Amino acid sequence: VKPLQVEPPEPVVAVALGASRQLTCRLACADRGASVQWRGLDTSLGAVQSDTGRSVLTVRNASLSAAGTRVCVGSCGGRTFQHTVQLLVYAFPNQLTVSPAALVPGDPEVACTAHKVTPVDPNALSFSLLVGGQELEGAQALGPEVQEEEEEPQGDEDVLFRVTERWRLPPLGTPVPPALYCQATMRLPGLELSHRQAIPVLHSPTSPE
Ligand SMILES: *[C@H]1O[C@H](CO)[C@@H](O)[C@H](O)[C@H]1NC(C)=O
Repeated sequence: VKPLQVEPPEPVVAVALGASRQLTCRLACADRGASVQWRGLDTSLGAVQSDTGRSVLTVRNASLSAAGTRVCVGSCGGRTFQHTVQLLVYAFPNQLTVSPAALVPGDPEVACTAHKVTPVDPNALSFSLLVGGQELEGAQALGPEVQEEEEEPQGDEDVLFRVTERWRLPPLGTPVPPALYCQATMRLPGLELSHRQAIPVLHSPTSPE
């Protein structure tokens, strides 16, 4: 026995903004008084149904308000059990922007900004400058977080973040690569999302042999 179970078990459960997830808390009770309760604050765009798997917590079209700790407490026979789970709501960037859009082997730097993101802290969001399938050696860094304000007519509502990462560029090299790549990776409990965005390297350094 347990005798209180939650499906899924994971202590941390990640859900994409606007998606859905349902947690089923079950209690094996030999007695009459058996009672199950879901708490924390409640919300998410979630609900609670009982008697068809004890009590299921369903988060629908998740919002950032969904995130937070949820607790299922089950009472049975003057005895009480629990299971605590953290809902982690996140938003992977829907666009990646590279400045300059293309790289004449000139030289300066390059910036890559991810749009509409959460979370934005390292350990959960990293950027990479790639040449082929490996990170460009000699590239530096510095990443700024920004908040975005929007809500244009006849549909929806809300606010997220725009993170940019800049890189002072090394010489590059011979033979100049056809393109460099910016990659934004998000690593959450159980998952890893990634976005690779091409940045064309202009085959211009001419003039010699
Ligand atoms: C919940 O909110 C999201 C974004 O604000 C929206 O796309 C979705 O349709 C909403 N769900 C409902 C039932 O309104």
